[PDB]
Amino acid sequence: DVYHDGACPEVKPVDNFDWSQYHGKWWEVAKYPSPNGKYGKCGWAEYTPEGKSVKVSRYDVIHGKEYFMEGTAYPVGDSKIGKIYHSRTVGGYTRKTVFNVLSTDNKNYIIGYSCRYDEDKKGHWDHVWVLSRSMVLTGEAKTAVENYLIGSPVVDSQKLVYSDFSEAACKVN
Ligand SMILES: O=C(O)c1ccccc1-c1c2ccc(=O)cc-2oc2cc(O)ccc12
Repeated sequence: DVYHDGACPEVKPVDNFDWSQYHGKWWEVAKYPSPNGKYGKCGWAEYTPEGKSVKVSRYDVIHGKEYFMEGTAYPVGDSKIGKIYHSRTVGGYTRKTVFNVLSTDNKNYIIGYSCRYDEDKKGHWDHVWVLSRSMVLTGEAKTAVENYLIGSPVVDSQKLVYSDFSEAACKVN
């Protein structure tokens, strides 16, 4: 997540999201950076049914160590509109965050986005992520993704960090 002044932007989620396709493993090929240098060029997400929700298990190798973050996702309203809640509870503290699917073809890629207000300054914290069923995007999908990131007024495509899944980035020790 990245800081910017002002209110979160207006965003239009996709309206033909297919919730059935929200399963298995997806590689995180691009994302914004995070503060305190805490990121990452080797990461992925796995999705599993948990009642009406999906359990979102995210794995990352950052500076030689494994990090794990789990949470539950479920639609805010109609499952076709990609406006969704992520929920994570640790001890007595739950955080619930609306995120948006900004672009998808429901099978090779998902581009997601979330925004939160800085309770301090008049500003906000943004995050963009790009998931892909293949480690490397190619073809139509790569075209659809580059077009979207380039056309989109919401995404700052120069702040994106790209993952290589290289031997060096993915090594734990
Ligand atoms: O997984 C999280 O930590 C998270 C928390 C709040 C909002 C979004 C996410 C979340 C992601 C956060 C960072 C990131 O690099 C990738 C994320 O991917 C998600 C994918 C989901 O389907 C559903 C949720 C996420």
